[PDB]
Amino acid sequence: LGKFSQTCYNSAIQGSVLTSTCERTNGGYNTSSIDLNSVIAAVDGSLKWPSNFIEACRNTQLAGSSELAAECKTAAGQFVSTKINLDDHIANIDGTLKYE
Amino acid sequence: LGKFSQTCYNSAIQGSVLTSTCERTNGGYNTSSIDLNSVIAAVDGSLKWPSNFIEACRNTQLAGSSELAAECKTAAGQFVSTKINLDDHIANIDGTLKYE
Ligand code: NA
Ligand code: NA
Ligand code: NA
Ligand code: NA
Repeated sequence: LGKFSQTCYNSAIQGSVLTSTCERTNGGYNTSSIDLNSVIAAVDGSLKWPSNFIEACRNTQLAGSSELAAECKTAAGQFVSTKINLDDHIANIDGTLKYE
Repeated sequence: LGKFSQTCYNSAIQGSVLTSTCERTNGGYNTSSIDLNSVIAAVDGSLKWPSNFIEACRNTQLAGSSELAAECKTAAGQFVSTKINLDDHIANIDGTLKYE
């Protein structure tokens, strides 16, 4: 996976955004950016790649009126029960669900 | 923050997606969805809210050709040095930077 740096140049980071100028298949280049804020996490002082839950969890369900429940895989490899209250961060903003 | 469930109904979870029918300011309702995959993480079997790095880190820089370096806050409250190789997951796809 990855390996952008091998065929890109003029790379820069500002805040959470990576910008680089990269080779196209046909020759020539294109400059683009990617905002990494939501794809890199800071965990106890260490930068980590994301741990999106669907890649580690099964049997997602709504529990009650606001809880997301699932069975998720531990580092040891077993699935354990877990839940999280969606009311912590999901808001009704004038009729539309939004994260805050 | 959050609290959608207080003024929404007919909520459902399928996979990583929450769907609900929520009250608008003017009365009446709107049905919407939100894909939580990238806003909820699975960490060692436990669902957690995101830890986007910019909310915990300072002095982001490009180190060399492909590393993101920063100083990030530990649970204890001190900033420590950390880095992550963007080549792990950022690809040049025909001239455009993409996460994979
Ligand atoms: Na690829
Ligand atoms: Na499943
Ligand atoms: Na709000
Ligand atoms: Na800063």
